[PDB]
Amino acid sequence: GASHPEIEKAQREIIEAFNAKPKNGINKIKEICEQYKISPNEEIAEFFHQQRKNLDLEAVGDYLSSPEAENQQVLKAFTSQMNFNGQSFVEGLRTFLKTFKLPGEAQKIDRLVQSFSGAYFQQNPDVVSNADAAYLLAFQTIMLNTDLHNPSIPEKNKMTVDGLKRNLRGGNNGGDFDAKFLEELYSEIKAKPFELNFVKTSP
Repeated sequence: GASHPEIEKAQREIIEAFNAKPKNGINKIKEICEQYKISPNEEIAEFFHQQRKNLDLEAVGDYLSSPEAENQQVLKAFTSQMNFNGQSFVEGLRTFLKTFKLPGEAQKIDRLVQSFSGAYFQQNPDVVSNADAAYLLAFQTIMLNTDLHNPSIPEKNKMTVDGLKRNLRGGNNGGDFDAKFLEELYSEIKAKPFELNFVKTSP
């Protein structure tokens, strides 16, 4: 996990530029990558991971959740660089979400979750059948995170493990998810809510 030596040498300029105007900092990375013949997508993704403590996290989240082709490719590279193997599905989703200063936009959050589901699958082809299955599990888990912990909701109205299994029926590429796996998932989210940090009034 390291940036190209030239990016590393120009990090200060890239950081100041990114923080004042994201696209400018990105173009600086792209210009150096062109010069040294390297893939900018992975380079930009690596920079986000490496210089996280120095960047405008809201700007990063916004850039990574954007629909543009370049942005989408950076996100793919960014998420694939994370480790989802040897860490439960719930732990993985928790970590992924905690990485961002989430944008207050459903479409943007959805693109991030989609990126996670894709990466989770590639790293755990034995746990879920495909990306779509991982996405359904993520969606369900997120809905669980909110509903199971809402104080104004009578306990008896909350989804039970039994309910979860019925709701995920045939959601693993036509097949089902192992019952014990779902019981484990339910216990994790129920015992430990997700840590979600969303941006303010203007995302």
